[PDB]
Amino acid sequence: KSINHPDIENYIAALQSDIANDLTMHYFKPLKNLPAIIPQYKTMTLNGDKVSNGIRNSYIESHIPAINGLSAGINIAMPNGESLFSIIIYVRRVINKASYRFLYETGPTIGINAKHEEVCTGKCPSPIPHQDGWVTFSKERSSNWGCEEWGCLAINDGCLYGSCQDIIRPEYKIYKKSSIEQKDVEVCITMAHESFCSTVDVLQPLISDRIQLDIQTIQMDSMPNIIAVKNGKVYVGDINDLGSTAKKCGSVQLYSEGIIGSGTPKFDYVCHAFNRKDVILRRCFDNSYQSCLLLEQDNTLTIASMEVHKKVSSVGTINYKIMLGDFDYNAYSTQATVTIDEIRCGGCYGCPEGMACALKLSTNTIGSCSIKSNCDTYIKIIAVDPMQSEYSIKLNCPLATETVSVSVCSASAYTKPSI
Amino acid sequence: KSINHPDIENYIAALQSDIANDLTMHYFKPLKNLPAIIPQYKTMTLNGDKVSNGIRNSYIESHIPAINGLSAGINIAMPNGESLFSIIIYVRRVINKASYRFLYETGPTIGINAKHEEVCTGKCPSPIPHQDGWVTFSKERSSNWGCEEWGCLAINDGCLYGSCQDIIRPEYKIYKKSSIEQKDVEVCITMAHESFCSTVDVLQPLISDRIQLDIQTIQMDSMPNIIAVKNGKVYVGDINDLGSTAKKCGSVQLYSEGIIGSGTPKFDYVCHAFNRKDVILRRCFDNSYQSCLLLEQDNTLTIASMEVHKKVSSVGTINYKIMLGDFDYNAYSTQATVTIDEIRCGGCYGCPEGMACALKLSTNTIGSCSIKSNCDTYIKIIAVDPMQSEYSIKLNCPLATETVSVSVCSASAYTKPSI
Amino acid sequence: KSINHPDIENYIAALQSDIANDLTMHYFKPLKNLPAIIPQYKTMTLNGDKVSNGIRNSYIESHIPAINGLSAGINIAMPNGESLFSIIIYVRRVINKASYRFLYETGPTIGINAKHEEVCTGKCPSPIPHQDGWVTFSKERSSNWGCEEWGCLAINDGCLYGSCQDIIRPEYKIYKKSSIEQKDVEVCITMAHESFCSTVDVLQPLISDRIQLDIQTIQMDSMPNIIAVKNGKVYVGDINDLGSTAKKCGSVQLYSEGIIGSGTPKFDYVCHAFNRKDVILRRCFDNSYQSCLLLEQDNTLTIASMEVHKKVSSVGTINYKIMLGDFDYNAYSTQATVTIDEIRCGGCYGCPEGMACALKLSTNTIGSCSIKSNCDTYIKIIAVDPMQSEYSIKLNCPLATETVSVSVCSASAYTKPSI
Ligand SMILES: [Cl-]
Ligand SMILES: [Cl-]
Ligand SMILES: [Cl-]
Ligand SMILES: [Cl-]
Ligand SMILES: [Cl-]
Ligand SMILES: [Cl-]
Ligand SMILES: [Cl-]
Ligand SMILES: [Cl-]
Ligand SMILES: [Cl-]
Ligand SMILES: [Cl-]
Ligand SMILES: [Cl-]
Ligand SMILES: [Cl-]
Ligand SMILES: [K+]
Ligand SMILES: [K+]
Ligand SMILES: [K+]
Ligand code: NA
Ligand code: NA
Ligand code: NA
Ligand code: NA
Ligand code: NA
Ligand code: NA
Ligand code: NA
Ligand code: NA
Ligand code: NA
Ligand code: NA
Ligand code: NA
Ligand code: NA
Repeated sequence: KSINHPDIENYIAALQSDIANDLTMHYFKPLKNLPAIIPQYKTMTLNGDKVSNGIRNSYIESHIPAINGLSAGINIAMPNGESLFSIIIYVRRVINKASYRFLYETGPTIGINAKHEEVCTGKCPSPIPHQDGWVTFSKERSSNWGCEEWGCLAINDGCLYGSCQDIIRPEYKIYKKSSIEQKDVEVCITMAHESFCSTVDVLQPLISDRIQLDIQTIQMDSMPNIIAVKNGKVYVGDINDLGSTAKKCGSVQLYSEGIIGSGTPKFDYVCHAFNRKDVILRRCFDNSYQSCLLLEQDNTLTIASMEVHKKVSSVGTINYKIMLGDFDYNAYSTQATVTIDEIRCGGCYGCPEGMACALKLSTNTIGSCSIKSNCDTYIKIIAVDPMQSEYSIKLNCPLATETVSVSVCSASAYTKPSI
Repeated sequence: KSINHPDIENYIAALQSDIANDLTMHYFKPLKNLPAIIPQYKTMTLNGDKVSNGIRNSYIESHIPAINGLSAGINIAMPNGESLFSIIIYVRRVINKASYRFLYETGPTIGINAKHEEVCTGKCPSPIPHQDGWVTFSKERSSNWGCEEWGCLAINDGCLYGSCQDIIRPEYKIYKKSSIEQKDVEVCITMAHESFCSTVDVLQPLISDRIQLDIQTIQMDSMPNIIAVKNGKVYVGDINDLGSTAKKCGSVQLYSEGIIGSGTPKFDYVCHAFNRKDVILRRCFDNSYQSCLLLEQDNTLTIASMEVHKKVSSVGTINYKIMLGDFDYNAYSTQATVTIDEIRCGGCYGCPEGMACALKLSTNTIGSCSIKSNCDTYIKIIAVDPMQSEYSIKLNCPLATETVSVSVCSASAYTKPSI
Repeated sequence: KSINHPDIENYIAALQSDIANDLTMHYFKPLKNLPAIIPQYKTMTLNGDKVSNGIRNSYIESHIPAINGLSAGINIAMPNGESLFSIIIYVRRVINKASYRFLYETGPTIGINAKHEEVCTGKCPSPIPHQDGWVTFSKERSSNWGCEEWGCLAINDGCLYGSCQDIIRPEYKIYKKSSIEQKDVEVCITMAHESFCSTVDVLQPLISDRIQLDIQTIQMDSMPNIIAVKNGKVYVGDINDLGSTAKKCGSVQLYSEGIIGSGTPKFDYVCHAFNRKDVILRRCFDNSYQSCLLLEQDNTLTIASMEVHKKVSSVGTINYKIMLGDFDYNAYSTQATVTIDEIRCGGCYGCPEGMACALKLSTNTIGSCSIKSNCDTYIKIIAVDPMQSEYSIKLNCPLATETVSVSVCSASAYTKPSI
């Protein structure tokens, strides 16, 4: 009837338009057609106000963990009056990430490249001649009766020497962290069928007229210094840096300029009465590739591409304050509806991959859930997503385990492990 | 006289009963007969209210570090009126923990299991025969005049070969972390002779009608990946993972399926004119057990049982809000009364155990104290407990140290180190 | 005219005097003649009050990251009235630090100290005689025709043995962490030409009548366990602990009591018909010093002196509350004016030092800036200081890089790398 006295519909439309325009003018990005976002988180709130002339301007302040997928609800209502609409504070993305650089490939030794010579008289040359990266071997006093090349009559004299380098079958690629790690956090104001989002970092709070948000955090040091990569999966553990040949994964290293390895060749020889000796070479470098096979896959790490991303729980706290005018505000939340539609587990006890479980999950909302098991877990919370159905986790189950149980939010499921 | 006009006694009894019932109905656990809890912590508070009809409903909000043993006091008073009672927010437990799994035992080499054979003619067999886990050794051309088994006349021919594996005396057990680490935090509402407690984690704030609490935190990565255990004590440092034989602690590994070691045996032999050669074996594997002796004990780690617990300082912040009705609220605290009843220190400078001190402490309260020394310390704060009298700490004191001084809260003590 | 009705000048002087006296009486330290401090940080604020009789006493509460150099502004104004003065909350210092202790020196092998003997008859002695820390070598059956010392006629008998220890040229000094690490945080109340400062730690908030501050934090584990030091610079990576001789940096260790190394000497000998054999010794220990050359310098670490300091981003949150009486309060900030006056970069891609850049920066304020680059960086924020003009950073630039770009706060600069 009148713009003086608006009905509830146009009053709410006006308020949401005002918020949207404020956020957009302060560089929040509008996102549309997002999946369902039904807030799980509610904590205490602080409510306050100031009056200008005779008009009360009230606010609500609260905070939410900087946890991927988590959101909190605020209901907006007329003073001592009816509910109008909801504002959701939604932590749309939390990940840690760092750059990595390629160091070398490794794998088992499958052959030896070798060179050798012998001399009838004189002592072994100093040094033993060799290519860079090749290790040497030699024996003095190699000329003797019954053990002569053709035409040599020297006794307890001469030399047999050479050099060698392993040949490997490449199986793992090894990378080193080549940046500081950093948090990547995006937070959204979610209103009915529209969201307004922005990355947030610790030096620059998000400021609009009605809504302010900031992250409080602490520098993290969560990501591994060296990793090994096989078949798109990230392994961590006892891994040599480039140039180190300690007896652990990656003691033989194939990279752009050649191969690196060390060790004392297993070198001997067999005699002939009037022919060159045969070199018996049973090992060149030491190679501890079997250590690579025992590296543990870290399911929290994924290759983004080099760039690695780590799934993490909380990276801090998002504070927020909402001041719309003369309103009442209250927090709300709802437990998510999650079902574990299926669960398959296979693996073993004390093993590198432990007990690997594939879950199919249904959820009515983007959110974050507690994950529990009768086994030990390698995450405490898992982000759930209507647009993703398949989730995988790694478990550490005792040898005395006949059923694996897993719960996500309030959902439970069990399976007998697939051996 | 009247339930309309209650005296102070029954008014306070009613309010504390109302709180207790609220907390219990919202799944807080009632604890009784706890030791003295006299709060040490006070910071700024936020005070606020709303009136419904004509009744004011006021609150106080504040926060306290998630630190084991720490507590904060809130005094409840009539508006512009007398004090009624106190509510204490008490951080009853903070620890980090993770599961571990057994990898192997190690210790010094005390003998060699060995096998050997010789052949009169021919070259060394390929491969040298051996059991799994045994390393091999061989020498070609072992038959010669003056150096023959009975009936052999071969010259610069034949072979002497064998295999070996160390025997160790087990001294340390080595474990690997086999779960994510997690915080274990319990917080209590402490009123006169009754406490109401609950574990708290980051996804689920503690909600009752009158009192809300939450923890804000960040994922931690505080606990070691590999440890060595001797006599109930946890050591950390240069420790091989299972299957790695780098020259550091644990290069020889005794586990369920056998022993793991590597190296080039120190193998030679002595001749007889018409009898088998004697094998001289001065070393089989390399063994770097002396590195285990230099591992540092980490006094913050304890075996719970595998499960390890770590003592830590802050793991985050506990926020809390209290809204009882029409009251005034103010924070309070009191310095703890701590005495160092005795102190004994023994050790040395640059040593694995450093300077080890046993303290006997008295305290009038569960609490958390700053610990200081003229030496370097391995903790900055220590939890104090009326039910525990003995405390031990590790110090790093310079060679130029003749008296060790230590303070805990306001208490001081000194001793000459016991060498 | 009257002390009843003060002008604005003496009213502001009175209020600032009252604050200064309060802070000083509560053990804040007065600092004078500090560089310009113009606050960059503003987030949401909470405003509140209580009236006593008829006098309103109002407050403002907010928080600021515990970040070195950062500050936040609060403007103090008459109620519905004019601005009076400003209070700045200034995080004057944030660093992490720990003590370290000297382990050993290492560098390349440049010679071998050796001893040897031979015997005409008998087998090699058990053990081979040697000094502590020397490795042994021996060969049985060393006496033969054509290969005898003067007067020996033994055949396939006798022994040649000895011991050896590397000589190195010292290049790096290796230290181990010998304390817990700790935060060192100082915060100031900054008013016109005077600041009031105090260290703050998590157990003890800073309390005065008008202003309270606290730090909320979490235990950090940011600093390396072992480091290598060369020319005042700190290197981190694959570094042996004292007594460990794995094939990585520091496998040969010179310390107070001697040298530590391990390995199988490359030992052989040459014959004479009637003179002692010549010992050919081509290597004693294994030495993996070339690994030290590939260690990465960590520019966030500096030697304070042993004591090491680490530059870090946020270590937590500083909360603060200001209550002066009947005032209005509002937050404010200003973007810093920073210029990159020059930038020089030199280095290479995949290299230990990466791409090293020296910057000359101008700034109108102590502050904290975001640092960005087209290359990868090893810090995300950098503290800027009017009293410091030279800043250096390390970059990880791809082989496909022809111009290095760097921004600090809003300033940008680029250079072609100096190769
Ligand atoms: Cl050589
Ligand atoms: Cl940070
Ligand atoms: Cl190693
Ligand atoms: Cl997982
Ligand atoms: Cl073989
Ligand atoms: Cl002969
Ligand atoms: Cl967390
Ligand atoms: Cl090694
Ligand atoms: Cl300790
Ligand atoms: Cl020996
Ligand atoms: Cl802490
Ligand atoms: Cl840097
Ligand atoms: K002959
Ligand atoms: K003969
Ligand atoms: K002869
Ligand atoms: Na912008
Ligand atoms: Na709702
Ligand atoms: Na012959
Ligand atoms: Na010929
Ligand atoms: Na429950
Ligand atoms: Na009291
Ligand atoms: Na004979
Ligand atoms: Na016989
Ligand atoms: Na004092
Ligand atoms: Na101003
Ligand atoms: Na001769
Ligand atoms: Na002579």
